[PDB]
Amino acid sequence: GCVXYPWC
Repeated sequence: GCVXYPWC
Protein backbone atom coordinates (compact mmCIF):
# COMPACT_ATOMS: atom_id res chain seq x y z
CA GLY A 1 0.00 0.00 0.00
CA CYS A 2 0.92 3.66 0.37
CA VAL A 3 2.08 5.14 3.68
CA UNK A 4 -0.53 7.68 4.75
CA TYR A 5 -2.81 6.69 1.88
CA PRO A 6 -3.86 3.09 2.62
CA TRP A 7 -6.78 3.60 0.24
CA CYS A 8 -4.46 4.10 -2.73
